[PDB]
Amino acid sequence: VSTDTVLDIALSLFSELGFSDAKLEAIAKKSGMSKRMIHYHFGDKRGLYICCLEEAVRRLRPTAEEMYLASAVPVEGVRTIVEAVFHRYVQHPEAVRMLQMENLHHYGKVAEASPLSDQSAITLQLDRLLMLGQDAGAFRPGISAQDVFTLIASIAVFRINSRSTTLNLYGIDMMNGDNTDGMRRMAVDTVLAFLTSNLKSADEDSYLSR
Amino acid sequence: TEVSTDTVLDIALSLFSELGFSDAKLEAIAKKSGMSKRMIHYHFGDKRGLYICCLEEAVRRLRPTAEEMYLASAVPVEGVRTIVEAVFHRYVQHPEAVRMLQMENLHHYGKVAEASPLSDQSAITLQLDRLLMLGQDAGAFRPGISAQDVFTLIASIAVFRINSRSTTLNLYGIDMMNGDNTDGMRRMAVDTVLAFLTSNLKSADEDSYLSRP
Repeated sequence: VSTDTVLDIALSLFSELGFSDAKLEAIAKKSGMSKRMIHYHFGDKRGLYICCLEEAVRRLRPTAEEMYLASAVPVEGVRTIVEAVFHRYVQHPEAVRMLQMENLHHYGKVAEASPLSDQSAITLQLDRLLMLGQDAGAFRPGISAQDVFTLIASIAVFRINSRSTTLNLYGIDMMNGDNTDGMRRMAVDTVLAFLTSNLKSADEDSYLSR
Repeated sequence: TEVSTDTVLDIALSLFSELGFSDAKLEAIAKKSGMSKRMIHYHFGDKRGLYICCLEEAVRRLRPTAEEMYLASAVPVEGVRTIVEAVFHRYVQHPEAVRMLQMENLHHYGKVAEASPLSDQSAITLQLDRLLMLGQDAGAFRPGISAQDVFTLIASIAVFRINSRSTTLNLYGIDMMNGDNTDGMRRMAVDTVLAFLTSNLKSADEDSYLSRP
């Protein structure tokens, strides 16, 4: 068994049962790696749990290869970024539930802790793209790469997270084929309309600040 | 001096949204509420009965009233702005109701997806469908967007601020729940919805983004 194999089995259990119910013996039985050797690479159970959160962030982060586009047109460039990001959320729902587990029960108290990953990658490629479109007169000022990413993540995560309550209240399964395509369309059309809007906005240079 | 059904429902909703169904104990709810564990079983039946009553309460706390839904200025754009800000405000005022519903969406304690609806949300949908219909005929809004599409877009932003606050603060150093960012998330919800409805960009021949068979 490899380090990536144990990390995959552990991520699935933590995203389904939580930190309390997911047992190391159950992970050792499925992974094939002894509980003693799991402690050697990942450390204690909380050490393995934080590795799963770092993996969850990594699984949801698109590569520069997945976001490359020859077409200089900033509109089609942003479309590629949105669809690339959204696709990873569709392919990794276990990574989404993994991060949502931490956001509900703060098992790792991650908010006041060391960053899980260096996300200066997808932000830099998007900031440059928004900068080119703004000077070309294609996009309006006041929107940062972090604002665009938050808008994409909000839609991509809501599909997986609020699936059960939406299906109960409105009879809509956001995770079926048709609705997974519709949520992608909503993410693309919402972002592009937001960037190319002629409506009057606040004198603020960003929606989210740090 | 006597505890009420609404009082026990409030204490129970807070524990379930923080600790979950497993850790939140009836003895802890009885100690805070003042109502005996025996009398809590009399009104709510069992612990799962009390849990489902908390989910039903969580939905009505995030449902804006008809008074908040009434648009004063008869403008399609300003009318939608009032709906977006009214919905977003209830999410800001009731983060415990948001975590309550997210508890069910993660661990399906009440298997709510294949169960009786928690609340009749058809009244809020019928009013927004009328406002989008008036704006579409007035040439203000584009076709292909339903009230359910608009509500999903508002909820996505309003919920993300709460349910993804800790990871965002760790990865990007941004507290979406602080004053400045709570205003920015509201601005994003308003500007995003209005831009989406008034977009001149080419869209699919589909009459809705989300569908229901």
